[PDB]
Amino acid sequence: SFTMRLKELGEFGLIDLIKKTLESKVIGDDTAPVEYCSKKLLLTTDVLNEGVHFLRSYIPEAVGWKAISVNVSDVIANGGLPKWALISLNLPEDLEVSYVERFYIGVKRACEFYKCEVVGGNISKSEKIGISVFLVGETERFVGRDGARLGDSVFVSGTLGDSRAGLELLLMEKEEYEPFELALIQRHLRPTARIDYVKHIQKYANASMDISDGLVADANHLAQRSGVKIEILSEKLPLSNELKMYCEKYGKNPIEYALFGGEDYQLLFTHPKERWNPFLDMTEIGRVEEGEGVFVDGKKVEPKGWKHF
Amino acid sequence: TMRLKELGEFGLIDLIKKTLESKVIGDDTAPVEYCSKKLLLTTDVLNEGVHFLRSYIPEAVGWKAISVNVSDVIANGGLPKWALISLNLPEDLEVSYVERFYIGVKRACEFYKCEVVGGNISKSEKIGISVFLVGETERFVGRDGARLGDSVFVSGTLGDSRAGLELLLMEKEEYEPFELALIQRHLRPTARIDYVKHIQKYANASMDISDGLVADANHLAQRSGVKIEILSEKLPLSNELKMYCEKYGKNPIEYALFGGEDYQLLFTHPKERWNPFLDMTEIGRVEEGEGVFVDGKKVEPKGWKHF
Ligand SMILES: Nc1ncnc2c1ncn2[C@@H]1O[C@H](COP(=O)(O)OP(=O)(O)CP(=O)(O)O)[C@@H](O)[C@H]1O
Ligand SMILES: Nc1ncnc2c1ncn2[C@@H]1O[C@H](COP(=O)(O)OP(=O)(O)CP(=O)(O)O)[C@@H](O)[C@H]1O
Ligand SMILES: Cc1ncc(C[n+]2csc(CCOP(=O)(O)O)c2C)c(N)n1
Ligand SMILES: Cc1ncc(C[n+]2csc(CCOP(=O)(O)O)c2C)c(N)n1
Ligand SMILES: [Mg+2]
Ligand SMILES: [Mg+2]
Ligand SMILES: [Mg+2]
Ligand SMILES: [Mg+2]
Ligand SMILES: [Mg+2]
Ligand SMILES: [Mg+2]
Ligand SMILES: [Mg+2]
Ligand SMILES: [Mg+2]
Ligand SMILES: [Mg+2]
Ligand SMILES: [Mg+2]
Repeated sequence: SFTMRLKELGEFGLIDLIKKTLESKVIGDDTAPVEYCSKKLLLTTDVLNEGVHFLRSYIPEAVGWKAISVNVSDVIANGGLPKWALISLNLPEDLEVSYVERFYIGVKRACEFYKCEVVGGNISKSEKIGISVFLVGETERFVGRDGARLGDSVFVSGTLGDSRAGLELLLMEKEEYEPFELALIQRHLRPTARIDYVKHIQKYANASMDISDGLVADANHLAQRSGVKIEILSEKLPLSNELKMYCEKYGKNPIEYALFGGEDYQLLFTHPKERWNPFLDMTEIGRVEEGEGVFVDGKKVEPKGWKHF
Repeated sequence: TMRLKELGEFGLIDLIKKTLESKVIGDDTAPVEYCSKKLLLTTDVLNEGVHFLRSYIPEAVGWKAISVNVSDVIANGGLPKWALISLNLPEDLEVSYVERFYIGVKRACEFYKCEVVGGNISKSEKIGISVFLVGETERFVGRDGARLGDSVFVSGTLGDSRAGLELLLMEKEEYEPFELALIQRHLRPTARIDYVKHIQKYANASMDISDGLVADANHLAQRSGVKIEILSEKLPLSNELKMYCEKYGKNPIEYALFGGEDYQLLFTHPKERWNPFLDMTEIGRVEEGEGVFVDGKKVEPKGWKHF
């Protein structure tokens, strides 16, 4: 047999093939805009698979919180507010009910914090834990990742690389972790969607999305969709103290974690610096110019990222 | 230490409802108020080795993915509008499989009149298809409003999907014309979007028969607080089923009451409200308080349980 597999096709070839097979024009952003009653509902889905996004050994509460968060992150990144959610679960017959009870308590906590509601879902048995959450968002103004203008400044929220450091910390399987380390582990396990940026993005963002697979990588989605070149400056990337602590203590380059670190779930949006709002952890990292691709310090850059295939 | 298999499917739903302190959870769709009318939210999953096999024709699976979920929307008087697809795919799955799957999905959407606007992807060891569907209705019809004196109706025929399944599991060299018909009804269910209007106007309670009549009748019985009386001799049996039952020495009634995945509707309303143009069949009547009985006796459900 010589017929092509997904491994050979790659995630981006897969995505393009589905879009083309569906002949859909509404698709390529973090959510799917859909007009309704003059307003625009934002639809999005996300999965967390055991062994792929988390391990059964993790604290279920954190996974339930995260299952909602990463999804709220997509709704927020396009300028919308989370409303209703559905959860589709693949659970092994031998799973502890306490794991599921606790998981949902994490779900409840997140929804109460993001102010959305889990109105239903689905159950099915399976070999391993599968968590698929669907989210419905409401928004006055949709903000894709294609409207970036030239000259615009490139801003990110929070700090980067923390999550990748937290994941490596989790893999060490230590019995005890130092306070700064738990902070990082914290960011990987219970990420928090920047739902506090809705107002801002929805009003002053020309283009926006959330960093989920790594800055450099997702930056390419932005550049491509909009049709510009992304000029990023490493020594302007918001780094974390605990991240620097982890890097000092373990011998790694912080920059390396901020450019190619995943699951940070911060935002990536562009707009005129004249629209900057100092009352938010906003951090300009680069500029939108003519050309194509993403340049870190005026250079190539692989890039590296997550990619399932 | 307590596992999911010991809790049971109803127990797991119960626990989730209580833990989420939810009011909406309870029937086929999730009724949501949004600008005059209500939106209907629902999701269904197809897992490899659980709902289908990798050998099955991929376009049929794509179709079923959409149908099974439309079935829940229709079942509550709504119409399909937007769908999202979350896929778990093994790195070795052939590209043609995903392409053919999306063809069956493409045309399922053209048939039901809904568009797929996005979804998700992830590496995985087994194919997993989680569909999210958003539909809309002018009048939500759940499964708690059955009135005493209402007549109990189902659409099409029952027990076909289970037989089609069994035929597939036999892995015969080749099948008879009728065995292909049954295998088809199992591989390619067809949501009853042609009943939307009848449910929306005249049904008091409604739902689709995904796990089996007797088992799903309970949800309705329990949800409406009534007692559902069913008569086996009134259950609609297709000709292909009778032919299959005859040939393998099986009782058609057993397949009608416990056969799953037929995706027909089960709804109640005054007998007079009966619409002869659609293929509905009265099978029982709504009596007073608790239970689901068949020919007098209170048969114990044998529907498909996940736990
Ligand atoms: N993991 C989950 N999280 C939240 N709600 C869930 C859920 N799994 C199931 N539910 C909800 O519980 C209710 C019903 O389960 P029930 O088994 O009677 O039917 P169903 O509507 O799920 C169709 P089917 O059973 O054929 O897949 C639904 O209203 C659904 O939204
Ligand atoms: N199986 C599938 N079917 C249909 N659309 C899909 C899909 N998998 C992904 N998509 C769609 O393709 C587009 C984007 O993929 P992209 O990888 O850039 O981001 P994402 O929105 O999926 C968020 P993240 O990667 O952080 O989960 C989206 O508009 C999404 O709806
Ligand atoms: C067990 C385990 N191994 C590795 C990682 C790293 N990781 C996995 S998926 C992902 C991006 C997810 O988003 P999406 O699903 O949208 O691709 C990242 C950074 C992890 N979290 N857990
Ligand atoms: C390999 C294999 N073994 C058995 C069956 C039968 N079956 C599985 S799930 C189900 C109900 C599904 O709806 P839900 O997922 O809502 O429970 C039925 C009738 C099958 N299709 N494939
Ligand atoms: Mg994203
Ligand atoms: Mg995802
Ligand atoms: Mg996402
Ligand atoms: Mg990704
Ligand atoms: Mg990406
Ligand atoms: Mg149902
Ligand atoms: Mg289901
Ligand atoms: Mg269903
Ligand atoms: Mg079921
Ligand atoms: Mg059921």
